[PDB]
Amino acid sequence: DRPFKQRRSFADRCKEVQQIRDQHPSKIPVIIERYKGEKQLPVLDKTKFLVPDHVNMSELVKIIRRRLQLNPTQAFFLLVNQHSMVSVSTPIADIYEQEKDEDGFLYMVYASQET
Ligand SMILES: CCc1ccc2[nH]c(C)c(CC(=O)O)c2c1
Ligand SMILES: CCc1ccc2[nH]c(C)c(CC(=O)O)c2c1
Repeated sequence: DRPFKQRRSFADRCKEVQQIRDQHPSKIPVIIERYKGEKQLPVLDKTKFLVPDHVNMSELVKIIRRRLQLNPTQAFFLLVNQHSMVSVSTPIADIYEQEKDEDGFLYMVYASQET
């Protein structure tokens, strides 16, 4: 229920990113959460994803949409720091350094609006 940062301390989140660097070096550590004020979209089964570093952001948008099992009419947006990723056909590795959190995770939010 509670957001990831309310379930793990800063030090623990950093240690998890370090573990992922050692055990899955070619993956980007990603946290994907439903927007707090979201009414239309369901909650994802899981929140922590290890994304192969060559995957395009625009492809991740399509993957998460499929995982939510929506109907074709439902609006869906996947945002990194409030930037919609739908047309970002750039590898996740290339945005990781600039957009990552201080803990080393890359945080994303999904919603039925882009504000
Ligand atoms: C949503 C996470 C994600 C996104 C894109 C991906 N493309 C491939 C080949 C994998 C395999 C894997 O899970 O390592 C993968 C995982
Ligand atoms: C997360 C910041 C960021 C990183 C890479 C990006 N590449 C493109 C085309 C955009 C604009 C957009 O969001 O449409 C963008 C934004």
